[PDB]
Amino acid sequence: PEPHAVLYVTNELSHIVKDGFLPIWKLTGDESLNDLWLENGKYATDVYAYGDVSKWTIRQLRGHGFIFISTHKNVQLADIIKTVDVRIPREVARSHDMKAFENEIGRRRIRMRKGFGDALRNYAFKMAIEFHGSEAETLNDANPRLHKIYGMPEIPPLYMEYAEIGTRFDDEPTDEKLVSMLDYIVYSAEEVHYIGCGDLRTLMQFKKRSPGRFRRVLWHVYDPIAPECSDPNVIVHNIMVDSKKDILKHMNFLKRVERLFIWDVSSDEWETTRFAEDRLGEEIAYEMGGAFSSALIKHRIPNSKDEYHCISTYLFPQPGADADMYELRNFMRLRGYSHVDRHMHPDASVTKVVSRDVRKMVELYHGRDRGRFLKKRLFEHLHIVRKNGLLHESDEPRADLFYLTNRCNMGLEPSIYEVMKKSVIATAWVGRAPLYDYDDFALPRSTVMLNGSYRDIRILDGNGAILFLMWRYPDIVKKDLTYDPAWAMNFAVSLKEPIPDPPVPDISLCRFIGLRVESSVLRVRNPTDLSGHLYVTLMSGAYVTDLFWWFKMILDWSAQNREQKLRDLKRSAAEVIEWVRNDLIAALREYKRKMGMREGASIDSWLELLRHL
Ligand SMILES: Nc1ncnc2c1ncn2[C@@H]1O[C@H](CSCC[C@H](N)C(=O)O)[C@@H](O)[C@H]1O
Ligand SMILES: Nc1ncnc2c1ncn2[C@@H]1O[C@H](CSCC[C@H](N)C(=O)O)[C@@H](O)[C@H]1O
Ligand SMILES: Nc1nc2[nH]cnc2c(=O)[nH]1
Ligand SMILES: Nc1nc2[nH]cnc2c(=O)[nH]1
Repeated sequence: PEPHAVLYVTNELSHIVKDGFLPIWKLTGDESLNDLWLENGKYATDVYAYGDVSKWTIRQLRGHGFIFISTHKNVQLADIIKTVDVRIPREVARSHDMKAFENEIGRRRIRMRKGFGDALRNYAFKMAIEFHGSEAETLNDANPRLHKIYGMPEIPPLYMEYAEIGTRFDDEPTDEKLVSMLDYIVYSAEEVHYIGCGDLRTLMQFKKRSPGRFRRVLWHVYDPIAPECSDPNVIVHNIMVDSKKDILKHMNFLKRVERLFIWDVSSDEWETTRFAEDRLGEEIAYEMGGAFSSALIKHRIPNSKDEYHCISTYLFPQPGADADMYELRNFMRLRGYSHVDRHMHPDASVTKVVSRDVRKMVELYHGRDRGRFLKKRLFEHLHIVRKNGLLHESDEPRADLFYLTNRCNMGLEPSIYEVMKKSVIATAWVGRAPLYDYDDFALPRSTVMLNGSYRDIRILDGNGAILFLMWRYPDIVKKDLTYDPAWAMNFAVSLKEPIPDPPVPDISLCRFIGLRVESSVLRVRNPTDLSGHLYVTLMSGAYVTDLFWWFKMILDWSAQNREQKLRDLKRSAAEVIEWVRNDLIAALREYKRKMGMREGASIDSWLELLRHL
């Protein structure tokens, strides 16, 4: 709604800014701490800034909403040599185009969102087993042998029983069909038996594009014309496969493994031949259910037969395949050890298939300019347990990133807050701006604050949350992190992190940029200073900070003694940007008196906490 970034530019760039429409802030070395706070608070949109910032720390500037823009690689702060957030190209300078400049900021700004989400997700991989609302981004960074990845991803085009097709979706080009094949099927299997591997160029391109999951897999590759492979995890068989026996002998049963069976067999007047090969791969796989978690079989659609049968779980289109390529892939979910619970996918069984509807699929989804989003969706569908986060009761520590306040969850605040009470890390959208390429509804900030904060649950806005993690987990979230503080501030974040001790007033907790303007805006619009501070912060709907920690910092810490309290700030490795019980309860009473029903509990909860503690 109101959070803004300070778009800071270096000197060589400063002149272009002056001729724009956003406001301009000229510093000037000194600037005391309080100067910045009262100056920055005057601005209600994003603002440009230039001049000397070198005596300020990164976290101080981030608490202000600073984004660093320059032609140069970095800027010298008081703390670190900070990597430039937005690097303005030479040609962009220079032609002095104010529009191209701003579009440069904006594009790089959209790219920085990933940095914000990734920092939160990395903390979550360190602290959680369960992941809800997941998609390819989570799978990609997950240890499939430890993490459990759940979600409700957009289901791809499939075929069973049954039938549905389309509807059609817009799509983009991707990798060549056969490496794309490995792309969506390879995720949790430790061992792959690949029959009909060919010349291995396909496998070697997978190694090149995906070093990680290639290396973690043991590859048994079968083909009479297969060349040598000096890769230690590629065991090469020049055997022609006609029975399960050819595969059983290259297995170690005395050790537990998830195995995947991949069949791409084809040969050199008709091709009832091609049919008996596809059927064979399926049959071999079915016989070997119990040893294999899953199978992917080559599936060419016959020309003569209008209907026919096969052994399948799903049949789907192939990403990167040609428009005229009348071939699908047969996914078979089997029994056999697996790091992913795929029980929701029906056991592979005998399936009737009408050529015509399987003919449409090709025509709807294939094409050398299609496949990118198909590939994504196949990947997510095969490898994520379909579960509704709000309805799932868990035994393991869980993470709940970027899904709660998706529009599909509208009007389900109770169960949303129920997640935020127990999640290790959860996010909720609170942004009120009107607010593009993002389809979430906003939770009222004051409600979040009042419901979210517990002894064990830390509740902060996105930027606060990051600054907290910078401070508490220095190599989970580095100081040098490129991210957009305004963006971060569209989210509330809850953390399973104990109140700090001493309960110091760190930036993560206390920024309150714009508070003075907000009190005036409250008074000229809806009228009724430590008590006024609380009443304004809540009533403004502009802030998300942690009440529990804040109440702890106010009473237990602050008086105190100026000297012996910084000291406990030093020490705490904490910084700031600013240098009673009956007052706080007066604020809360005034707040609930201005709005009952629409809140609050909770409120009474904090009220009956302050008058006891
Ligand atoms: N109530 C709910 N339960 C389970 N999944 C949900 C959900 N509401 C939305 N989702 C799903 O969550 C996904 C949001 S994309 C979020 C990606 C991921 N959590 C991350 O860290 O970036 C979408 O696939 C959406 O379908
Ligand atoms: N019974 C069988 N067992 C293993 N491979 C077989 C086979 N019958 C035919 N083949 C092999 O199957 C291959 C099909 S070419 C398949 C393309 C290959 N997977 C690639 O990506 O390059 C042929 O090279 C042929 O040698
Ligand atoms: N900040 C942010 N990061 C992401 N990474 C993946 N998705 C998102 C998102 O929606 N927001
Ligand atoms: N198949 C596949 N699709 C993706 N889309 C985004 N990441 C991936 C991936 O790792 N594999």
